[PDB]
Amino acid sequence: KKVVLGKKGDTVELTCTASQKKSIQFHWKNSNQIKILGNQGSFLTKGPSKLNDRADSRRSLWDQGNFPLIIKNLKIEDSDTYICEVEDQKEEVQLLVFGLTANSDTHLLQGQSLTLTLESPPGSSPSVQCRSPRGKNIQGGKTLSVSQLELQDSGTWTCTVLQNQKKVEFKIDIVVLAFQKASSIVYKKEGEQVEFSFPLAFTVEKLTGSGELWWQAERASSSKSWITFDLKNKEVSVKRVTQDPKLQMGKKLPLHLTLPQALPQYAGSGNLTLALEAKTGKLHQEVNLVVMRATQLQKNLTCEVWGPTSPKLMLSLKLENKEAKVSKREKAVWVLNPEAGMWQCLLSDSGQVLLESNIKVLP
Repeated sequence: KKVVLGKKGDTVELTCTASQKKSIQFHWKNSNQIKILGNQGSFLTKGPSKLNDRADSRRSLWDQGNFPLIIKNLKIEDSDTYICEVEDQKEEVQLLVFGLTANSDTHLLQGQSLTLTLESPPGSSPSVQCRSPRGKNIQGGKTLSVSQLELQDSGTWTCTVLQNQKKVEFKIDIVVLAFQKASSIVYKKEGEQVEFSFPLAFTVEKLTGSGELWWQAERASSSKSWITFDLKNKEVSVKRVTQDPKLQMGKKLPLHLTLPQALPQYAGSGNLTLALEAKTGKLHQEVNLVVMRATQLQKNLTCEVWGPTSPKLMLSLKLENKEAKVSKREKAVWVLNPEAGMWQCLLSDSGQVLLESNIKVLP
């Protein structure tokens, strides 16, 4: 019969009319033959039933035949078969509520799984199709959880509680805090003052955050090299550590890991781990630095690219004027015997020029 679904605490309207359309007697009673609410002229009445003061009917719409049932603050335990005994007939209506919910709530950063458990009348079965704000028609049973949340899954989802030839949609909001970059990469040359940047997405909250950046310098296994920082609102500050190079950091939230001069030994990978709280987790975002050193020995020259280079790239040295004085696939090429010209060292991959470092020859 009439199988209408509802949401917890939401409300729903049970229909009930008939021919004759005039203000006549009517009475809503649940399968337990208890009278939800009834009438006696304009005077609207209710029953002893648990539903009592949360049920209501529209007296205005009464004149036009409707003897509607409005249930406010939907209690899960409202799931029943109500009957609207109007002028010589009975209307059977089963109202099955539901309630989609995530327990892992407040301040979700990356990865940290999301879980969606469901409430439903003891004896009926749902199915949930959680459509994401972007793609993935993730679906499951009385429960379905999103694995490790990746940025783009931030927003407003739309899970659907299917039950019967009826279905009830649900709008849950899920925002993934995180970095706006995976592997940042900077290509510089022996000297060029290096800068790095990893942004977030504003937020407030109390006593909330600090971590540090770790670096794997090329060859220099001499690790444990780092910089530590504490954050609070639009305030950042180095906890301590740095040492080794003169890395300077900002006072302002949009973090700028600064590297005074791009010296050759400062090339390699790095992980900048951020970890705040309320209900913690730890963000990560990769960092990498490459260096190029164009320097003529004596009357003969050479140049080299250190750091995270690809076994797909090429290096080349030419005097600009004419074409390839030496082309190759490695990080330490040489050009013995150069001629006057403002020479260009080139690091790339495929075609688009990565690193370019100019230098002149004398005779």
